[PDB]
Amino acid sequence: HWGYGKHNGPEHWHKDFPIAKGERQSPVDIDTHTAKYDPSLKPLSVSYDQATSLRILNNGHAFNVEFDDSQDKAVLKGGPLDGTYRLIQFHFHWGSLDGQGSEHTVDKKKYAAELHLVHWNTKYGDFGKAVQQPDGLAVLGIFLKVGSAKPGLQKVVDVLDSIKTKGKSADFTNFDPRGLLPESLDYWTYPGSLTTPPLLECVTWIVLKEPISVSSEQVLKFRKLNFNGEGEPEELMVDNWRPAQPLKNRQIKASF
Ligand SMILES: NS(=O)(=O)c1cc2c(s1)S(=O)(=O)N(Cc1cccs1)C[C@@H]2O
Ligand SMILES: [Hg+2]
Ligand SMILES: [Zn+2]
Repeated sequence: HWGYGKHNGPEHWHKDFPIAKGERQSPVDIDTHTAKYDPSLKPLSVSYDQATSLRILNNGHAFNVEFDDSQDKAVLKGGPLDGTYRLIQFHFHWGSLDGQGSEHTVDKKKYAAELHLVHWNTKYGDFGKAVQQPDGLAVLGIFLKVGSAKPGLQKVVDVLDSIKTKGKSADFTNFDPRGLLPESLDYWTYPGSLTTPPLLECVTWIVLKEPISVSSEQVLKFRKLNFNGEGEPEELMVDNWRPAQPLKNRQIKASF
């Protein structure tokens, strides 16, 4: 079924998920000159102090770190949002080379990877109900550039070896997501969708201005993952990103 290869890649998704051609699809190019500064946007409130991570899983398209979302432990509020959004998982999209891998681009600049911390609106009771709503999810996206190593990232990198293939998971408790944030919380925001099937248009996207840098040996580890399951032919998990979709009459507001 879907994936990122020539035969089942982004350009084929519309056949099974017609919403791929919809009106608020993601990712988009952020054009910094056309984004409107909106001084009514409140500051973001990232409360990741009580975060409880549980495990890391290679799901065949990325690896996800799942968090216990049964109580308001790690939440996002403020910014463009109304209400409390709970952290449920985070994952990355990366490239086969350092010049590609982000999903969102800024003035057409692609970064080496992009981190998505996925939150759902607690108003709706569970994640499944939240993906039925136009303001059901908020994903915080952070660009990664290659430079110095990110200390907070290394714990994830050291575990990727035990989850090499599709369907492996490993326990991964006590990871603190705060070590993945940039210094500044300045952002662009716009209404959008999930960037992988089922491509539902449930998401308020918050994309931070400031990228974090990771080393080349750290992103190199990402690239060793496999799309396939154990015993299947090896396909390296690289380039698991969707190209920018048309903005078609949405405006990207900026908090700065
Ligand atoms: N790339 S991205 O940030 O826009 C996201 C992709 C996926 C996300 S967020 S999800 O965890 O919410 N989930 C979506 C759903 C699961 C069940 C019903 S819909 C898995 C998706 O692959
Ligand atoms: Hg929706
Ligand atoms: Zn994503």
